[PDB]
Amino acid sequence: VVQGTVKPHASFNSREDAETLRKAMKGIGTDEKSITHILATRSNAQRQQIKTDYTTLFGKHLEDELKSELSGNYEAAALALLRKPDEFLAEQLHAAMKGLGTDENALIDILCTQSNAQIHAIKAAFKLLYKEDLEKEIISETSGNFQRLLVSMLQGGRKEDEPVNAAHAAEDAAAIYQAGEGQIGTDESRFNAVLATRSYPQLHQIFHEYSKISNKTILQAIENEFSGDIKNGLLAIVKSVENRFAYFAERLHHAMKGLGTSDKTLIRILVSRSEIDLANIKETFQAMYGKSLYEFIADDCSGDYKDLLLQITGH
Amino acid sequence: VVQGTVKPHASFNSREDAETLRKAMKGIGTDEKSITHILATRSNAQRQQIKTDYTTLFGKHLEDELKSELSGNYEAAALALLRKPDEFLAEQLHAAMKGLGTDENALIDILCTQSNAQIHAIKAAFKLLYKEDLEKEIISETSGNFQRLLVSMLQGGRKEDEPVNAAHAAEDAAAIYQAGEGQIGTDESRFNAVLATRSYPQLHQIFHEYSKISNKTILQAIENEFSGDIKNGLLAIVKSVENRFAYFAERLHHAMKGLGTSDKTLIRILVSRSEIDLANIKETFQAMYGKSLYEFIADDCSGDYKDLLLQITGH
Amino acid sequence: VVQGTVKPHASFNSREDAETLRKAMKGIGTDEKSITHILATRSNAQRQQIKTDYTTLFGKHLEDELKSELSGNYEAAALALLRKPDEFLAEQLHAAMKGLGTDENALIDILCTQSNAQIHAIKAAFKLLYKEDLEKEIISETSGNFQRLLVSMLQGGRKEDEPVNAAHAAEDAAAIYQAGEGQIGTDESRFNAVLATRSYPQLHQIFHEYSKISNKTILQAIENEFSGDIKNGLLAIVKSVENRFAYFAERLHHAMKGLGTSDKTLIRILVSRSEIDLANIKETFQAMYGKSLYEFIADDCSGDYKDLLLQITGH
Amino acid sequence: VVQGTVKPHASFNSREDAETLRKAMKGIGTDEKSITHILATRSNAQRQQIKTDYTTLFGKHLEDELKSELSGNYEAAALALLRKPDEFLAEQLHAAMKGLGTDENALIDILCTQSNAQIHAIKAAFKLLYKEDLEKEIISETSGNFQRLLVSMLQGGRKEDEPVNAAHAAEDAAAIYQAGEGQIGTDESRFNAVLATRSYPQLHQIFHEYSKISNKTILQAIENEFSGDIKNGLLAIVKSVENRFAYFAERLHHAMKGLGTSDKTLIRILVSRSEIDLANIKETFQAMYGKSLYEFIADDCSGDYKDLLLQITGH
Amino acid sequence: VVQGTVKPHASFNSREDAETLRKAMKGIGTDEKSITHILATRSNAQRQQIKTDYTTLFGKHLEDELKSELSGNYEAAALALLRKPDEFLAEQLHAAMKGLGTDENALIDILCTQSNAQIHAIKAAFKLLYKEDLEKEIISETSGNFQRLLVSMLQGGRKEDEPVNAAHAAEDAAAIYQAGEGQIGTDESRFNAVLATRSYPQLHQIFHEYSKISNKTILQAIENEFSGDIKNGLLAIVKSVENRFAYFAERLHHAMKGLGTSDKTLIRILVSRSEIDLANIKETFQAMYGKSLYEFIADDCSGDYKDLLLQITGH
Amino acid sequence: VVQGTVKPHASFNSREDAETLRKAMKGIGTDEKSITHILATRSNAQRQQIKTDYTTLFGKHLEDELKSELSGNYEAAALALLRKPDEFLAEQLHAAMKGLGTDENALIDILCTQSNAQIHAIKAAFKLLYKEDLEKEIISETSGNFQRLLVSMLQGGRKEDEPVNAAHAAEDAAAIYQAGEGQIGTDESRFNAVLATRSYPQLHQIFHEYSKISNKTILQAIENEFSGDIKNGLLAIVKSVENRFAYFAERLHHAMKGLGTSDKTLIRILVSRSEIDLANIKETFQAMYGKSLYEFIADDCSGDYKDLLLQITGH
Ligand SMILES: [Ca+2]
Ligand SMILES: [Ca+2]
Ligand SMILES: [Ca+2]
Ligand SMILES: [Ca+2]
Ligand SMILES: [Ca+2]
Ligand SMILES: [Ca+2]
Ligand SMILES: [Ca+2]
Ligand SMILES: [Ca+2]
Ligand SMILES: [Ca+2]
Ligand SMILES: [Ca+2]
Ligand SMILES: [Ca+2]
Ligand SMILES: [Ca+2]
Ligand SMILES: [Ca+2]
Ligand SMILES: [Ca+2]
Ligand SMILES: [Ca+2]
Ligand SMILES: [Ca+2]
Ligand SMILES: [Ca+2]
Ligand SMILES: [Ca+2]
Ligand SMILES: [Ca+2]
Ligand SMILES: [Ca+2]
Ligand SMILES: [Ca+2]
Ligand SMILES: [Ca+2]
Ligand SMILES: [Ca+2]
Ligand SMILES: [Ca+2]
Repeated sequence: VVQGTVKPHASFNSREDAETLRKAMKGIGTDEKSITHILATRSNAQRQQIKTDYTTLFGKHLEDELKSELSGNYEAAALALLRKPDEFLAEQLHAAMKGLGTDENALIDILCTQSNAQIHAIKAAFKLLYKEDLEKEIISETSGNFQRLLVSMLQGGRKEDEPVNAAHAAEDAAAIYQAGEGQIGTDESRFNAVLATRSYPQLHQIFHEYSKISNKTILQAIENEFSGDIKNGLLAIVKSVENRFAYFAERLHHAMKGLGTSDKTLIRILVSRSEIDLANIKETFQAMYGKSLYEFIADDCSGDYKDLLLQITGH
Repeated sequence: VVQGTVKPHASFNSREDAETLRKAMKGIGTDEKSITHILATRSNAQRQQIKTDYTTLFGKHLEDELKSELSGNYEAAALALLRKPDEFLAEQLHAAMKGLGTDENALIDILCTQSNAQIHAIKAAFKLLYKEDLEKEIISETSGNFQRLLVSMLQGGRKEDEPVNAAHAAEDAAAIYQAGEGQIGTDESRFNAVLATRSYPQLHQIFHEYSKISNKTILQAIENEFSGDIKNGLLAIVKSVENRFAYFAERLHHAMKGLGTSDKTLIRILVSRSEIDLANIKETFQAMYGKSLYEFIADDCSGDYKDLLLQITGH
Repeated sequence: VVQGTVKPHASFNSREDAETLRKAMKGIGTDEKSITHILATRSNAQRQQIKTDYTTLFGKHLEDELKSELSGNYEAAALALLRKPDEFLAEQLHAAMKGLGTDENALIDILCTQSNAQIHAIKAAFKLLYKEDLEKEIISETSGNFQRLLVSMLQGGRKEDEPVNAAHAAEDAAAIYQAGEGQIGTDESRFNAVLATRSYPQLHQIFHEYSKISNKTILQAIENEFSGDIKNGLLAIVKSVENRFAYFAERLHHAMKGLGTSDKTLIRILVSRSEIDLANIKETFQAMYGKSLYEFIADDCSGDYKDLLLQITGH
Repeated sequence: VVQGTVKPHASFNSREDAETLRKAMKGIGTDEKSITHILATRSNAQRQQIKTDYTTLFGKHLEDELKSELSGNYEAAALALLRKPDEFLAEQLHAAMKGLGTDENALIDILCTQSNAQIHAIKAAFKLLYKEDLEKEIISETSGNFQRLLVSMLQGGRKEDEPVNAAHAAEDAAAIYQAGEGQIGTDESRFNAVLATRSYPQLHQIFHEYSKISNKTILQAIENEFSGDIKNGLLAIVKSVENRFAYFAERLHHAMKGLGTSDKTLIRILVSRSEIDLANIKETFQAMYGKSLYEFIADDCSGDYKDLLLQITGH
Repeated sequence: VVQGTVKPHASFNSREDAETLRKAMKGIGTDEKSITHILATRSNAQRQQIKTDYTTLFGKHLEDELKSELSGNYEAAALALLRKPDEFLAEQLHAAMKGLGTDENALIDILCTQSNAQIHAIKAAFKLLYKEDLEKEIISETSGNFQRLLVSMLQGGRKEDEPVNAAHAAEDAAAIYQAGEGQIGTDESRFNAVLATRSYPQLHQIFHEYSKISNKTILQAIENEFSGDIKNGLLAIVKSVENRFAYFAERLHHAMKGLGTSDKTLIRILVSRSEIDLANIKETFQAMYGKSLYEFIADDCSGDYKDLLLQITGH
Repeated sequence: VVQGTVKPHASFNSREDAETLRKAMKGIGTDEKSITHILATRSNAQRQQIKTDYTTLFGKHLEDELKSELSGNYEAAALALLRKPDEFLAEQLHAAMKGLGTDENALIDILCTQSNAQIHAIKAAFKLLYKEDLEKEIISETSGNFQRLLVSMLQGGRKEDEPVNAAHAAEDAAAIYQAGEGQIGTDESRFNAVLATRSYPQLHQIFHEYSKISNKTILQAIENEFSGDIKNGLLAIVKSVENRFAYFAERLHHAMKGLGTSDKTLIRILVSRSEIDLANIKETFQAMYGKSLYEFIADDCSGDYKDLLLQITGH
């Protein structure tokens, strides 16, 4: 079964939890252990009900309160947990795009791994938060082959109900072959077109047909025929169709690798997947990497930052 | 029974009414007695149907036609009567905030005396008429304890289905006591939090428990522990819980007291409550004040302004 | 039966059609015969499915690809066929109003010949496309009696469910008579008022009553009492009530008259009536004018423009 | 000499005056006598320097502080006195137009009595404050002959350097005569045209030429040929050309007449002419009305409101 | 000498002219002969003074009055002549871009034949009229090589003070040769780079160096190496450097060729060059075409449209 | 002397540098060594000249070209170097406030260390880039004492021309003493008010008077009477007045401390002070820290990022 690590607190009362957070912040200092405990043990919908009771009881929004009480990564991870899911991704896209430079990788994690219905919700929430239109913003901040793949992803046009038909999986696998390996350059239109429109079941069957004609896997073929941003965008889709839990277990491992941490990725994957398949992502992490995801966080992170994260994650 | 003073015209024809109003304004002069009569004897829903036939028969809006034929308080009262009810309060709020100064008292009349579903409607009609967000605009034009009470009010978060439970009514009455009378200062958070979230039946029970532990009523305690705008904000909620008809009979009485009139209060309350509980507000007014509301208006107001008001109100 | 000239392609595949249009523009040149054929033999809803698949396969919009491959009227007509129908009218309006001058005649064709629900959709699509409000925009770009008829039109307030009542048809016929013929001036309010509010069935009955009291038809009386823009605005309503097909067969004939063509009218009527009643407009054209519609276009137009138009029209 | 009643404080220090206001609001209560004293004995440019130092010393704007400490008419007058002069009128216009109704009379006081240069500054300050265009807003909120008079005033196109030429003063006086008195109706275009473009010296000479061809004055001729808003509009210009001080002495007298006060007018004229010609408006008031301006305000107004107003006006 | 065909009316009075136009439109009908006369015999700056007096005398804008009195091409030409010159061109770009399709040719006439300082003004007038940014809009409505040449044009970065240096003219001519003729493809960056940055004196020198190394002129080389929009974009710059008057005499000739007229071009070139170099364009027309520009218009055009146009042009 | 580490390239040609950057990116790969070289050895105004020529030569902006060729921290440091100086800071503010959380420290680095003139430019560049108002944005994203210190900073109201007057330096040092050390609480208004308004020379004199009355330095008293955000806000002003170069040397040292780097601080301070006083900040770094700033970067950083940063810094 695919499930996340956060489950709704049983015998929840938003009034009482709003009043416990007010008490945790009252006076000088803050009781972070209380804040961490409430946020990390209520589901996102319960956190949204705590938030309406806090503003009705107190006249101030819980968000504004935390930004004055908290700092740095604990503030960011806490604040992430109160964002309605769709909005959080909508906001993470914004951050990737409108800074100095681009988090190319944040855009791939969010647009390339998504269903049609999720793309339609991330597009809506961005419009609502930012008044601008995301495809118009993606087209302003990206160019070339990469831009084109993210414009495809924003349409929500995959033929998700297309059935596995092996004669066609074979026609497409051959088509991709001629585009890549079968010629000197690469016709990128054919990579983008097939990986953007075919259902995920039908894409699986293509990948298998491709290994019977070629002596490289489709991953190897993209890895050789493509460079940079579009190479990582197209491999994200291949990894999503083959095994989504491994894609994120990978992206998480890389956040924690070497010196320091890429907390931005860490907060983003842990928080977004927490109520969808963070349980599965954890078993795939362990199997691929030796250590547990818990152990990994426990070593790379510190303070309350580390605690909040380790209570979302669980052992 | 709680009822207003304006009941829908039986055998109403908006085409014929639209035609009458054009005839009452044609030429030099205006036939005010005819405008007064159609506007005051039609319910607001009928006046909205008159409004659509006027613009489709004559290609100009009835409002624009009135602003030319009328002046001063008769124009203001006549135009008040044509506004959709939600829009009229959203518009009164705009006028209280975005002038020279603040009509602190219009903002309390509209936000502190409302149910969750009416707050939600006044908020939406505002965003529609003004493109801005009311909670954002109240936060720009107010400060401190009063701003927080109006931010609580705009959430629509009262637990209106909360049942009378005496043990709790008793625990909150005790908590309000310590926050006020039982200490030198005043913890205002406690006052704001209890009056803003409990249901009105549970609040009634609290006020009763408070008098058994204090020798003062909750109104006296507020009157003493608080000043200015928040003192008035908080007593509007207590007065709405105990007797809403008396709150408004009071506010009307003060509009008409002394020299001149506060027509802005007078038009706003008469017109908003005309199809809700103006009958009951009229009986409480006489009971509290000696004179009838009819008689009060007849003395303080003049011309056609006086007649339009006296026809909405009735004897 | 009333029916247009374009019927949905049976065994339609949007993925394959998108692919064929990419193949038709690939390289230097364009294969216009291929574009003409896909556009002219798919219904507008099928063209919208081809659009979503083109953008998901290729990551560029079919519109942007045609603007670069095509030019002049073939670009205009091809692009007109791809617009969602409501949008295409909201766009036409924009073009009439906001240039050097006014295409007075576009505004009448679109606003004066429409049902309540169609007026409400054109109004919506305009607000969506252009963020401004259409009635605010028609009031900025028109004045006087004309402005007033087009504001009436924009209210969607015709009493479409008004039943044929001869006694009343007779009272209004007589009212229009006094306003016009029965007096030196013209009371325009009465011509506007009756033509804007009465159902089309009840209007038919009035035109009949009018010929029994007058020796002139309502057309001749409008033709004489009125000038210019409003004279053409009021005759568009009468012609729509008596015979809509003839209104357009007329408009079309005039587009193709003399030296050159008014392609802007030609593309607009052909394309908006193609799936509603272009077949009926074509019979009425022949009947009124001797030659066929097909024959007329075939003579006044050229290139691929002419072929596209001839395929949408049929023989 | 023409001069106002408010002169710059000699040995002014904005830092000290900012600190004195902070001390007058500190704590419970407010020391209104101290706020009245600084605001009323500092010229408007000194008040703006007090405003910058308050916000740099305490990090809150002075305005926000006074809205919390003050109420009603004292809040409104104290806040009027802190507005930059051009912004105060741009705001007074906004208030006259976008409420329930129109203060027809505020609009004429501001737009009909002004020079080209002032109109151009009220226009600019409005667009700044409100992002909208004043002419576009006057055209939305007014109709007909009055709207045209107000659009004329907003152009800033009076030929102010036009010299007195009696042959033409005579030609125009005659033209005005034929437009009005010399015919049954009124050609308003001629009244509008000559009163809006000719210089004020040349206009004076015209009024004189008129009385030699008519037995009525131009005032009487306007008074009879015109009604309502445009009659008051055109009389404002005539009284501004003949005697501007008397125009305001009149409007002030009427603000204070009868029961109550029209404080809105009262604050508006006293505060806007305080540094221009409130000295002269005061002599003309006494001379026309018997009592002093000071004496009038002292009877019609109360509290601290009356004190502020009595310090701006002087004896 | 380079000069236009409209010269400022000597003994011009804007008040008297504004009055003459009101008289021309008063009543039923319009006196087009009078409007044609004032418009065509006043310079553009005088027309802007007539425009302010008309609005200050009558309270309505001249433009709005002409849209109600006029129709079709006379309305368009008479309104073109009242537009401030910069605005006219910003408005023409808007009309080329934001309709159904693109007038690719309007964009090249305006952007590819301009100085740095004129581009800078057309950019400014667009942002002013439209609130949007012209480069942003040109990037939305165009793609590819063409887009890139128009984004170059909009920078205003031509090195206008660069001096004729034959060694470099020779070096660039050589560079263009290799880009084009000297290879199978075309490196377009090299054509775009040299024709967009070098001064017009230097460019002339290059064209001359080019003919000594090639056997084709740079025109023939562009004509062969390029296609469509970019081919005409690049040839507009070469024809502006060699002879601007011939570029427009050609554009004008094609507006009038065949059946009908392209009035849109005809009004646009005649009105924009009328005070710059229409007299030169007229001598080049005759020289190149046989007939006079006057005689051409006289045959292709009609009504008052034809007259207005023949007055602007002269014999 | 106070000077930065980047000096204008002598014999600079923007056309040739723009061509060099095109060649460095052409094809697959990028020649980062060339890009680093031009960006790091041209002053910012020279970089703006390169930018205009790149877009006029190639029709695409240099920023868009780098985002596609670069990645990570080299992208951000390269793009940082191309921003107009005022825009860069206005962009840094935006990134500090509008993400998940607040970079409290970037806001103090920027707003608390600036002159009046600099604050006024950051305010303008923000409004321009972001259409919003910075003060309004700081007031949205910050609360309490901190917000008030940053609102004071945004006023540009420091009396920079205030002269050192020992009697007053002593009066204020004693006021700060009673506000802090001389009482249990802290009156923060007094710390805010003296630090925000007095000139930097007068402030130095105050700090000296304070140590004669107290036994602790003003830094120790702030360190003890204050907490968090406002403690760091007030200490940045005290460090700015005493020694600006040490404030930054301190901030840089902390960016590079421990595991990882805070690149965002590193790029921000290196880039902003490069042409102002990076030479002095480097001497103060060595003196305070043992190692050179060069040596520090060279250890904490890698790749091309490290090279770019080491070339802007110098040895
Ligand atoms: Ca705390
Ligand atoms: Ca914080
Ligand atoms: Ca290959
Ligand atoms: Ca690590
Ligand atoms: Ca009337
Ligand atoms: Ca009115
Ligand atoms: Ca107490
Ligand atoms: Ca009274
Ligand atoms: Ca092609
Ligand atoms: Ca095209
Ligand atoms: Ca008649
Ligand atoms: Ca024809
Ligand atoms: Ca106080
Ligand atoms: Ca107040
Ligand atoms: Ca008369
Ligand atoms: Ca009075
Ligand atoms: Ca006319
Ligand atoms: Ca027209
Ligand atoms: Ca070639
Ligand atoms: Ca022709
Ligand atoms: Ca490259
Ligand atoms: Ca990148
Ligand atoms: Ca202390
Ligand atoms: Ca480090």
